[PDB]
Amino acid sequence: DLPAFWTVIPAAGVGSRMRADRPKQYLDLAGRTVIERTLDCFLEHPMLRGLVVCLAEDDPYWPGLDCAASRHVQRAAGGAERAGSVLNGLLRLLELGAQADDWVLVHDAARPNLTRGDLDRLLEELAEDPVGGLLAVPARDTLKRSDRDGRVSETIDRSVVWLAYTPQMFRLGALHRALADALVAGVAITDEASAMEWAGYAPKLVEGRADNLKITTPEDLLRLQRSF
Amino acid sequence: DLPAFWTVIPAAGVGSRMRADRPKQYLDLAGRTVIERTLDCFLEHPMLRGLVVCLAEDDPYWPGLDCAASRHVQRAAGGAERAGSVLNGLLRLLELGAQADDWVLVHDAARPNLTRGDLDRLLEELAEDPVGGLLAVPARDTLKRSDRDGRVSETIDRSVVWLAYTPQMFRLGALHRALADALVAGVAITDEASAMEWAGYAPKLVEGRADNLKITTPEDLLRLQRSF
Ligand SMILES: [K+]
Ligand SMILES: [K+]
Repeated sequence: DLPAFWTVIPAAGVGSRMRADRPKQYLDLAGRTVIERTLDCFLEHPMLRGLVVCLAEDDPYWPGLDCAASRHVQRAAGGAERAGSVLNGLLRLLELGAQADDWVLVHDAARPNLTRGDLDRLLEELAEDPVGGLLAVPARDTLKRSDRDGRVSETIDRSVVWLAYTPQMFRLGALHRALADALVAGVAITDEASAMEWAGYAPKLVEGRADNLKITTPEDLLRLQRSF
Repeated sequence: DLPAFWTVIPAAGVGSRMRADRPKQYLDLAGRTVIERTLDCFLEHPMLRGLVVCLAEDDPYWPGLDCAASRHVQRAAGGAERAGSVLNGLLRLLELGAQADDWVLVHDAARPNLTRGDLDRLLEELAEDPVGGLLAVPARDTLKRSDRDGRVSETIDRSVVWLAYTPQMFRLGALHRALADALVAGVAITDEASAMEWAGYAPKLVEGRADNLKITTPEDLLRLQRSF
């Protein structure tokens, strides 16, 4: 029995202007936008309590998508960076009736190839975890550490090294506290796990598929064009 | 003035049989095989002394390629693993007149998108280096170290972490000694740098392009289909 969960998709920091080199979340992926496909990975999950997309209030692409006119997609205002956008997302979840002990999944807007199997794996492996955790994949490339002069100082043992993916799954109140405090503290937050780790907690790694990739170059798009 | 150099392409470990899921080096990349495109990255370099491809003696795909009937492409027998194939490559270079102090570049058969700019950068930055070195790219993904129970123990500082690419450039005699000794010693050799590092030496990292990617899934092929 998978746990109930909320989803937050931080998708803000889009200009007010359309640009010829579009934001990655609005690139075409086999006939639909990246972000539309990302939302498809969650919207029909039977345990989804609600999904919030964090958007610039003047985002010019969003109002043209059918997910902008969906009762199943709620909206929160973007922040100054990902953490503030996620924080606004959590406040929105509380308006929708979320409780402090509810699971929240935060997922990259530009990871449209999340499979139901990986989603369910994350939910089931963390449902009783003390902290939560994240999808991650084993590092397969050879990893070298550089010394001060740009020479190899060691080859890192990559059998203990994992690439951090999303979703990342944490309880609402705990994540809110960690993100808010880390911002005040001046921490260089990357993902939600980085805030939880700064707060002292050790997230659990859950192995996912390597092809749950993030679109960071319009060229990454090519890798996924046959995935749907 | 770029240094003179030999090239070794380890390309062995191909079965005697053709297979429906071809060896990656014989996949089609925009109308030519991967390995043909890889060879194109070296063959017309004015400082190339000679190029050796290490192949299974019964490789069924190679004899159908025009590079199998080229005076500019020499051949060496594959070994039991990459290091032994490279060692056979070095012996072939010596037959072609290579000297122990000549630079040798070893490059992955399935990295067909090496640019002349990266090749020249490697050659010029290492021409006077005491050891040699390798192309490499900064790690961009968030890297987590796992503890014994699969929880995050730390987020690795990735600003000192590099992904090892090829070519890797070392002097012939030194590389021969390192590879041969590392095999006898039972070292888990990955690339040439791993053998040189086992022998004590610190290769120099030379920054290359991230899209000099290795084709490891027929899906990686999609990323490069518009690169030529
Ligand atoms: K955001
Ligand atoms: K080989």
